[PDB]
Amino acid sequence: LEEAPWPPPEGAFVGFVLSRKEPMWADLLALAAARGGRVHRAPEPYKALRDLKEARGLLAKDLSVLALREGLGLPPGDDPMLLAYLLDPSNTTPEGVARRYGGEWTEEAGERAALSERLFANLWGRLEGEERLLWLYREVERPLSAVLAHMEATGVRLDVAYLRALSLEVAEEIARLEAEVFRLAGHPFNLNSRDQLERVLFDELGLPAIGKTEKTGKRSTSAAVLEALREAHPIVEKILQYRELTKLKSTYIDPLPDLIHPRTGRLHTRFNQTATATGRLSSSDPNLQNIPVRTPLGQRIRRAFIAEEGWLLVALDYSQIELRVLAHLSGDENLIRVFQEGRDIHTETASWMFGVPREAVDPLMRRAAKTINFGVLYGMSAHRLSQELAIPYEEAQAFIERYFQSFPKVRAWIEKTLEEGRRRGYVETLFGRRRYVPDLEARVKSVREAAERMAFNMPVQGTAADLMKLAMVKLFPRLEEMGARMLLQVHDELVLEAPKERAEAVARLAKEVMEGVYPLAVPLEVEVGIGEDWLSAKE
DNA sequence: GACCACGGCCAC
DNA sequence: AACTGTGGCCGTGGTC
Ligand SMILES: Nc1ncnc2c1c(C#CCNC(=O)COCCO)cn2[C@H]1C[C@H](O)[C@@H](COP(=O)(O)OP(=O)(O)OP(=O)(O)O)O1
Ligand SMILES: [Mg+2]
Ligand SMILES: [Mg+2]
Ligand SMILES: [Mn+2]
Repeated sequence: LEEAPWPPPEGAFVGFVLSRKEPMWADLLALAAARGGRVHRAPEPYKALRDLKEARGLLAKDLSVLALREGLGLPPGDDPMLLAYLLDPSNTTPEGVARRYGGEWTEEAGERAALSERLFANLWGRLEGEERLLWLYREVERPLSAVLAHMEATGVRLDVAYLRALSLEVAEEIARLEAEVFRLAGHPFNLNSRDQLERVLFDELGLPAIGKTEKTGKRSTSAAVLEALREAHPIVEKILQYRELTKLKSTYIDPLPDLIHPRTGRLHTRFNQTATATGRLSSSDPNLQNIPVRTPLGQRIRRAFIAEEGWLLVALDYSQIELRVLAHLSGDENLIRVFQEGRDIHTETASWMFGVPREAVDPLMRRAAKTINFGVLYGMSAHRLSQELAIPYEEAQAFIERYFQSFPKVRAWIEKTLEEGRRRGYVETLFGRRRYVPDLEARVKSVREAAERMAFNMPVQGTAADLMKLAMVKLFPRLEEMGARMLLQVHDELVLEAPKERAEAVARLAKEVMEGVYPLAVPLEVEVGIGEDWLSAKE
């Protein structure tokens, strides 16, 4: 292109180079812009940001986050990645997109600006006529990128000293467990090495091997295997407690305090918008979509996520979301009725599983029902179900027969979805988000049946993900007008931060927005809670 | 140091 | 184990 001087005319496509992938931690090494056959390279990239009215180009949200970090309101606009991601959600990285639609992703801001321009022209062209995908782009993904940029730049407060103290406590408990494991093994070894543990359990000790690993065919030491060996030897019980504690310590307790941002004093994740095959978001660096909650220790970790002084956290979580979506997508009269009568299937399966009435179901029991209810729905085998619930085989088969007869039109929808996917090569959500599944006609059974379970899962999970994204787009402006903040999204959950005096009003309004985002044949119920910490806010 | 595959495991 | 699905991060063991 013809190199022209900075600044660029309005509407130009930006290219930028970061010192590291995390925009909140990155140094802006270079900045450029392309438009009208010209390329504009900025002398000083930081001051050159102030000249742009919009981040338009590849990975636009990342540059918008860095601008917010510097106190600049530079919103993200068009991004070829979002167009490619809607065309085919396997388009997840700029390296692939560039190769597939006419360019090369280099490490130079100018070339990245020119690439953004060329890729947008070609991808925008491939989308004309795909009115449903364009609707998703204009009404969901492009507006959503702006919401996510603000979430990423805002961050969440964390009780550092609390986790620091917790680490020392867990460390002492880990030493007690590993000391008994070594004694029981007769000698010490690296208990973190599953290869070394394999020998101790199955070679030195006489324990039987329950299963093999996928890629290398070693004797597995997974929780499901150790759980099956729980009575075969006392050492097994302690290895499971050792695994729980080292998992939480090495993944959450120790790394998270070291990630507080020096300017903000808060913890900043990244919400990746083109990372999943179903339309869900993902979270990384750090992932805040898998903070513990199951075990008592996991709850102590979740308590570390707190509200700023004078504020409160507001947590909103859709009820039985993918089951409600299934009712709407399938049209099953019976399942619709279940939610019109305010029934809760997780609680019901839980009572069934545990031989305990609804009133006596605790939060932990209900969680176990989710694996069952969603396991069965998405193709779980009778054999495994029997093994998970520790009950005979015929009983497990009976649960699955009862499950689907209760809602006959589900299997009809599954079959229509698969037949539709074989003819067109893709399945779609309620809004037209597509996932290509070419293995539906594979002539290897395992490969084909795997494709089938991914295929008919995507419309359900992806529709729920669509609803949440749309709700986030509608809610964000209402929160700014109330002086509240959107902090985290966990698939079907939102965590907000609100001034104490407006916390209750924010909770009400956020609940209404999420429930009336897009009415279905069943009502969307949202559970909401308020508290000083994340755990308190979901009760 | 930077990768990588793998087994394993946290969440939805 | 996996013959529910969607993710990302850990330590180990290995290569460069
Ligand atoms: N196992 C799954 N397989 C496939 N899909 C799944 C799950 C799963 C789970 C789980 C917990 N168990 C484990 O992680 C394993 O450990 C077992 C050891 O015992 C969630 N989803 C999907 C569908 C769901 O509607 C959506 C949001 O989730 P989530 O707000 O919590 O539920 P929900 O909205 O329905 O229900 P509530 O809000 O509580 O009303 O995510
Ligand atoms: Mg949830
Ligand atoms: Mg892996
Ligand atoms: Mn939910």
